[PDB]
Amino acid sequence: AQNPNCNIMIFHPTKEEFNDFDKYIAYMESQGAHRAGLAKIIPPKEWKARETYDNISEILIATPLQQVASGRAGVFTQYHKKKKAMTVGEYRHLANSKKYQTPPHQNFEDLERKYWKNRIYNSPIYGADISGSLFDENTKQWNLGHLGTIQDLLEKECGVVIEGVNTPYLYFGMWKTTFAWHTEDMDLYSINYLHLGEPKTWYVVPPEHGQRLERLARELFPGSSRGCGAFLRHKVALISPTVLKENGIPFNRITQEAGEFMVTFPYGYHAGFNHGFNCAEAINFATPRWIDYGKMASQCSCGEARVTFSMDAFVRILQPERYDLWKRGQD
Ligand SMILES: O=C(O)CNC(=O)C(=O)O
Ligand SMILES: [Mg+2]
Ligand code: NI
Ligand SMILES: [Zn+2]
Repeated sequence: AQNPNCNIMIFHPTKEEFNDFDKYIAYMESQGAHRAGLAKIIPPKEWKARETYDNISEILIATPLQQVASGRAGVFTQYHKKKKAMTVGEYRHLANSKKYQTPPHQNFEDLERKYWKNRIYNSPIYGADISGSLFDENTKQWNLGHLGTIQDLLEKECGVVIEGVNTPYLYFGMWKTTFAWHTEDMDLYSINYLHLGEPKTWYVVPPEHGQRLERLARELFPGSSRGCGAFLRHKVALISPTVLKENGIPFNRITQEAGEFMVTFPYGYHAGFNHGFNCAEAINFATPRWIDYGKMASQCSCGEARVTFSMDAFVRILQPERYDLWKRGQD
């Protein structure tokens, strides 16, 4: 069995190997990458996402989210307070302001310490889930807006024909902006490219141990657990590495830098935070190996998780028994 300790693997594809996306995902899996839940892909030196970023301040963040925490430093939830629209230029200036900027620090480890110590005492503002792409249309390799769609994968594998589309999203982060512990919708893969700016630290639980994390989460958030049998779908709960280690939950950590891709694998729980102003792009995708995870994915039916249009068909086809209840939670 490859990668039995479920370590995060880092890949350095050549330009030739970067041509065929699906093939390279399958390659990484042949080496056991998926067992970690997360992999890093460093593009060949000859590749570029786009020529420059010199013109990104005009993008609009229609609904910036202030991430307000409740709990204790290592175990907290966050809610998103909607703020008034702002441009990327406005947001970048805010990120760099004394109130929100990254503190002095020695190295990534010191900064991680400061994050876990102090996150809860601040409410950073996140520009998340903005439909769009910053890849140049002429970038042919690993262009997140030119991937094969999840609908087409399900059609190819299963023969059914469904509505729905699959487009990328932009994320504009600042110091302490936080992504809570989650898997993807329908336990899909995700791919994330850090276009520019400061790093993003990731934590991940191996898919084969995801239920260990869920059990701890039920213990740590007992009211939330009573409200919903899949409340990590709400994407609001944080648990620190110290707490995970105290409770024997297997995990790994890695820091993604600008110019790097990360892939999350089906049912790989992940969480993390941004080091300072940055911009990432991400999208869900599927492979044949996903289909079995899609069929088994938990679902939130309490109404909190509310998701895209395109998830309807996935539930309807892969989880017909669950469809009626889940759709009530959508409606
Ligand atoms: O970048 C972020 O804030 C969150 N991204 C993801 O959870 C992902 O790419 O799957
Ligand atoms: Mg612009
Ligand atoms: Ni994710
Ligand atoms: Zn729920």
